[PDB]
Amino acid sequence: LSTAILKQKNRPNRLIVDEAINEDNSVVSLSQPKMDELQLFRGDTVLLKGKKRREAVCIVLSDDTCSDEKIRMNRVVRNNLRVGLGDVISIQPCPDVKYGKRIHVLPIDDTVEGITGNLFEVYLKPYFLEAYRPIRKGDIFLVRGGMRAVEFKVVETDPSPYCIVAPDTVIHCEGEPIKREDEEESLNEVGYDDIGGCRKQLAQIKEMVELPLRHPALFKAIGVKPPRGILLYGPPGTGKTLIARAVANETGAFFFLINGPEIMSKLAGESESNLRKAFEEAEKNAPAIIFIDELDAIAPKREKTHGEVERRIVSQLLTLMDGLKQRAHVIVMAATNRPNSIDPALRRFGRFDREVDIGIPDATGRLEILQIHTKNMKLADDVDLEQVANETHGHVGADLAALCSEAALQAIRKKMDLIDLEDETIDAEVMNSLAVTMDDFRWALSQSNPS
Amino acid sequence: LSTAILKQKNRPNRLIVDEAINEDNSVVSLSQPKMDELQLFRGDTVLLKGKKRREAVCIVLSDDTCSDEKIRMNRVVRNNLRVGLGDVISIQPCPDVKYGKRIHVLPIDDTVEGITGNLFEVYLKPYFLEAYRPIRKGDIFLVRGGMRAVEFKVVETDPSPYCIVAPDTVIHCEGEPIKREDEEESLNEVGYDDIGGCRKQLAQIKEMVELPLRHPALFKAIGVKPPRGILLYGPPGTGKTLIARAVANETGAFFFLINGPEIMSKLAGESESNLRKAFEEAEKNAPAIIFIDELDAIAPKREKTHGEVERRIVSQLLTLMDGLKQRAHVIVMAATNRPNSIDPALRRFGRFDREVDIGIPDATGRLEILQIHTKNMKLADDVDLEQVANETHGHVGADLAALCSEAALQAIRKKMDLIDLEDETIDAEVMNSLAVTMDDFRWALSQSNPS
Ligand SMILES: Nc1ncnc2c1ncn2[C@@H]1O[C@H](COP(=O)(O)OP(=O)(O)OP(O)(O)=S)[C@@H](O)[C@H]1O
Ligand SMILES: Nc1ncnc2c1ncn2[C@@H]1O[C@H](COP(=O)(O)OP(=O)(O)OP(O)(O)=S)[C@@H](O)[C@H]1O
Ligand SMILES: [Mg+2]
Ligand SMILES: [Mg+2]
Repeated sequence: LSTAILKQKNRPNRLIVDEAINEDNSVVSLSQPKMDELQLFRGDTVLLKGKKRREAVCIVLSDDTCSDEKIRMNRVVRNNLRVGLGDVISIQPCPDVKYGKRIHVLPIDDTVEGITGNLFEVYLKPYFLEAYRPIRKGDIFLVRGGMRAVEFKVVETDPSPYCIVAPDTVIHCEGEPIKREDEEESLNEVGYDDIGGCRKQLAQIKEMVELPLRHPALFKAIGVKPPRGILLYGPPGTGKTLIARAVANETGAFFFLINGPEIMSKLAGESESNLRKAFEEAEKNAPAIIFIDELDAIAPKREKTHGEVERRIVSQLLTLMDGLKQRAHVIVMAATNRPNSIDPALRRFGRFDREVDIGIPDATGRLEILQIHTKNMKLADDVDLEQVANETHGHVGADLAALCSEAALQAIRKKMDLIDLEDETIDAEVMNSLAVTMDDFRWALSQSNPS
Repeated sequence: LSTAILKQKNRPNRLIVDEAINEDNSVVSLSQPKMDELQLFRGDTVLLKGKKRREAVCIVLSDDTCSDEKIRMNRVVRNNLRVGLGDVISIQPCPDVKYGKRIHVLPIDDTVEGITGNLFEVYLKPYFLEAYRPIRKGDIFLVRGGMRAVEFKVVETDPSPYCIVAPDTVIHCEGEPIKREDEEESLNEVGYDDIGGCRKQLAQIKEMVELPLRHPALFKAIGVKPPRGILLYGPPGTGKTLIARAVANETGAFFFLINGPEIMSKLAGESESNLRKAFEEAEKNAPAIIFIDELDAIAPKREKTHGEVERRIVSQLLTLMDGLKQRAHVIVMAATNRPNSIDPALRRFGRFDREVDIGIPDATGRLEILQIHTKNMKLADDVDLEQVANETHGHVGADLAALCSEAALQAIRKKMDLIDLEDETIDAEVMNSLAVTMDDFRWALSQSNPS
C-alpha cells in the first residue's frame, strides 16, 4: 500500500536474464516478437542497465530458443551488469555510439602470471579485429589466447563512456596489472539487495530522497516543496551505515559522505572547513545527497557540551542547512543511534524534519538478513535458517552477522586437527570439505547476546 | 573440545630435545631412519624453530645412540632456541644459505674482565677457520681460548638474517662489550609459557588474532570476514599486559605497542600524530597486530570527559579503526580494567566487537601461576604450592607474584645476622644456602591482601 514505490512494474523492455547460447562477450539474444515490439533491428548496438547503477553495451541478435520476455547473456555480461540468472534488466536502443579513438585496457593480476610475450598481439588484437565490438568503461572481459584465459578491465575510453572498437581504435595496455582484491572489493559493494528486513524504510528513503532528486517536476507540479533533511535512527547495529553505503552505490545522484568522528578528529577550524567543503561540493555537483553518518558526534545538545569548537560546529551546520535554497536540489541524510541527544534545533522544520525508524527486525526480517549473510557461506543440507530466525528474538543485523561468523569459526574448530597454525599453507582437501552445519549454528546460538 | 587449536599435533619434523654427545655449537644429531624420512643428507644446513619465535642454524649429523623421534643439541643451541630438555622443536631443510660477507660479534661483559690481547686472534679465528659455521643474528655462543670461556653475541649479518662463515667472511668485533643484564632481560622475555590459568583465553586469542593473520585463506574460503578488534578486560593484575608481551614475542605478525598513558603524556596534536604513525606503520608492515594497552586512558566516554584534545583523540581512534579496509590484514588488540568506562562507539560492530575476559583464576589456575613464578626460585622440599594455591581464595596473578616476593624476603630475613648492609659483597656460603621454605610462605600468606 505505502510500499508501492518499490514495486518493479512490467514494461516492454523489462526482461528476465537467461543463460546464453551465443557465448560472445558482445552479444545478447532476444525472441523475434520482442525485437519488433522495441523497434530493434538485428545487430544494433544496445544499452543494458543492471543493478547498482551498472551498464553494458551489447550488440543484439534474434534467438528462437529464447522466450518473449527473456534475454540471453553470458557470465561476462552478467558480471558487468552485477546480475544473476532470473534478475530483471532494462534494454535500451543505442544508435548514439561513436567509433573509438583510444582505449586503455589492463589485465587482472592473478590471471596473468608467467609469460608476457605480448598481451596486445596474443590476446587483444584477435579478440577485436574486424569485430566492431561495443565496450564500456569499467567492463571486465575474458579473452582466450590458445593456452589459457586472461581477464581485462576497460580503464579509459576517448569517446566519453562507451564506444565501438573499430580498426582505427588505438588499443593501449600500458600500466601495472589491476589488482584482483580491488575488483573483488568492487563486487563487494553494497546494494539494496544486501539490506534485509527493511522494505518499509527503503520505500520511505526512495520517496524522500530518490524521487525528488530524479523527478523534481512531480513535486513542483503538484505544488509541494520536497522535504530536505532525512534522519535515520534506531538501536546500534540495525543497518544505518549499510543503508548509507547502499544508497551511495545505488543512486543516480552525486553522493557525499561525512563521518561524524572523521570531522571531530580534525584541527579547530579545519573541521568547519571540511563541512563547508562538503556542502559547496554537493551544491556544485548535480542533484546530490549529503550523508552525515553518526550525526550525534558533530551535533549534540548545545546546552550540554563543554568545548567552544564543539558549539561552533553545531552552529556551522545549522547555517549550512538553511543556506541551501529550494533550487539547490540537495537532500541531507543523517544516521544516529541516539536521536535524543541531538540539538532539537536540527530537528525543526526545514532541517532534519523527517525521520526513518530503522528498528529491530521481526522474525521475517531476520530470515532475510540470514539469507543475505550466508549467500557466500558454504552451508550444509541440515542448516535451517527459518529455525535460526525464530531462535534469535532480540537480534538485530549486526548480531546476526556476528552469529554467522561464530558459526563458521566453530566449523573451523571441528576441522582443527587437520589444520595447524605453523605450516605456510592449509591443505586443499580441508579447504573444500568446509561447510557450516546446523550444529555449528546451535553452538553460535548458545553464545549469542541481546542489544 | 574448543581448546583444539592449542594442541601440538605430531609431525615427521616435530622432535623432542635430548642432550648432545657432539658438543659443537654448530651441530645437531638425529637417528638415521629420521634423516631419510625428512630427506636430509649428512652435513646439510638446517633451520630449527624453538619457543618465542627463536631460531638456530645448524649442520645435521647422524647418531646411533639417538632415538628416532629425538634431536640432540648442546646448551648453546638450546639457549638460542629458548628450550630445555624435553621441549618439542621444528626441523626444516635449509639449502638457501649464502656465504657470509660481513658479521659483527661482541663479547658479553662479565665473561671478558682482564686481558684483551686480541679477541679475534685468541678466540674467534680458531673457532671459525675452515669450519664453515652457520650462524644466525642474535645467537649467543661460547668459545674456549686455552685459559677460559667467553660468550659472544651475533649482532649483525650482511646476508639478511643468517649466513655460512667462510674464510671470505670479514669478522668484526668493534664496539663496547654487550651488557650481561641486556641478554638476561632478553632471556626474561615473555612467552605463552609464562602465562598461567588462562588456557581458554589464550585459545580465543589465537583464534581471533593468530589464525586470521597466518591463514586468511580459511576465513575467505568459508565466506566470513575475520573480526578486527579484540578487547581484553578483567580486574587489575590478572595478566593482560603479560599476555600483550607474550603475543608480541610469540607471533609471526609484526607487532606494534601503544600504551595509553604514553600517548596522553604527549603534546596536543603530537599525540594524534603518533596514533596515525602507529596505524600507518602497522598497515605498511606485513600482517600486523596493534596493541593498545590501557585503552581507557585514551578512549573514555566522550559524554563525560572535559578536554577538547581528549575528545579529539577518541574521534581520531574511531576514524582509524574504520579507516582499515578488510584487505589491510591488521587486527587491533586492546586491554583495560574498566571496560565500562570506554566510549560505547568503540565497542560496536567492526571496532572492538570481540571480548576476552581475563578473569580471576580458580584454585587450579593459581597453582599454574605459582609454578610459573617459582621456576627460578630456590625452594625447599616442604614447600607445597598446592597448599598455597588453596589458601589464596581472592588472589590474582599480581597478588601471587607479590606473595612470592614476600616469601623470599622472609627467607632473606632469616639469614640476616650472617648478612650486613655495610660490606661491599655478600658471603658466598650464605648465597647458596638460600632456600625459600614453607614457613616463609605461611608468613607471606598471613600478610596477603585481596583485589
Ligand atoms: N538490515 C540489515 N540487513 C543486512 N545486514 C545488516 C543489517 N543490519 C546490519 N547488518 C550487518 O551488520 C553490520 C553492521 O551494521 P551497521 O550498518 O554498521 O549498523 P548501524 O545501524 O550503522 O549501527 P550504528 O548505529 O552505527 S552502532 C553491517 O555491515 C551488516 O553486515
Ligand atoms: N595469569 C597470570 N599468569 C602468570 N603471571 C601473572 C598472571 N597475572 C599476573 N601475573 C604476574 O603479575 C604481573 C602483573 O600483571 P599484569 O600483566 O601487569 O596485569 P594486568 O592485567 O596488565 O593489570 P592492569 O589491568 O594493567 S592493572 C605480571 O608481570 C606477572 O608476573
Ligand atoms: Mg552505523
Ligand atoms: Mg596491565
